[PDB]
Amino acid sequence: AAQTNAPWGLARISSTSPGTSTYYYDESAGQGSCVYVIDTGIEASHPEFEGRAQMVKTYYYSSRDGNGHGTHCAGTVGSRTYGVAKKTQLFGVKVLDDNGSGQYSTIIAGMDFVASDKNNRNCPKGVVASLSLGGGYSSSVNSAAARLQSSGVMVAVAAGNNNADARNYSPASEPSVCTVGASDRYDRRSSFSNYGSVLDIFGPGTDILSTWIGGSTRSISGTSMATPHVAGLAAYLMTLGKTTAASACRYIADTANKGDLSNIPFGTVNLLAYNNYQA
Ligand SMILES: [Ca+2]
Ligand SMILES: [Ca+2]
Ligand SMILES: [Cl-]
Ligand SMILES: [K+]
Ligand SMILES: [K+]
Repeated sequence: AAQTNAPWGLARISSTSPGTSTYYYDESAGQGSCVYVIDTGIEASHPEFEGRAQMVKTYYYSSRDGNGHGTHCAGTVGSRTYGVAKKTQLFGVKVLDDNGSGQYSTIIAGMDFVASDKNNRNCPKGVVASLSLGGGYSSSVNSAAARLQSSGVMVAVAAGNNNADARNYSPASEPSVCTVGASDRYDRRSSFSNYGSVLDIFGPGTDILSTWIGGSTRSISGTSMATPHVAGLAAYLMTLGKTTAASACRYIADTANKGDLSNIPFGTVNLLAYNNYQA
């Protein structure tokens, strides 16, 4: 299938070269997969979600996304126009308040919640979690991410936006999850993107158009925007039978566009998420 005039990031994920605007993907489109977006929540009523999104959990007085960030990440995972996996099921877990903040113990509880909650969902093709959040290093936070991955969930986490070595951030520094750096449309490392040997992959992160709250849309930038491309990619590949939750991060690294990004620091992977789709 072919989506013309797609967001640049979607076109980039299905391309061997920058500078194209059509997104190519197998029509299976992540059908029968699930992706949890652990974030400020998801405006499930947005027309772009088409009934495929819902809130399953909050830690605050509401499950409403009053920020917009979780909606944007979710729209990149699986919205009809702005998503990688256009037919996936989306589950919202509100660990971050409407300011985009959340205590580490709440974030941990959300990740353990998904590890159990997947047992209450229909996801024959596999389960992904997209974690577009971080703070300083915490072994508790890393361990929680490690359990979620261990339980059978493809975990994708933002490297962070400090233009620094992601070893000092969590859950970015957890070796067993998929740590995602950000690139721009000219294949430069995003200026804010974290880096380091703990990075597994890069996705589109700068000027990423997607859903927003109040049923609208906007472009914003961050390793938070790159993470859902990789999460949406994993869901899509799992529907295709190409990989599993334990192996998806490796499979994505293995099948990446290689050596193509500029300003990648020595010692950091030069790998750009790519679906390898032949139309
Ligand atoms: Ca990692
Ligand atoms: Ca890893
Ligand atoms: Cl409110
Ligand atoms: K630096
Ligand atoms: K190359």
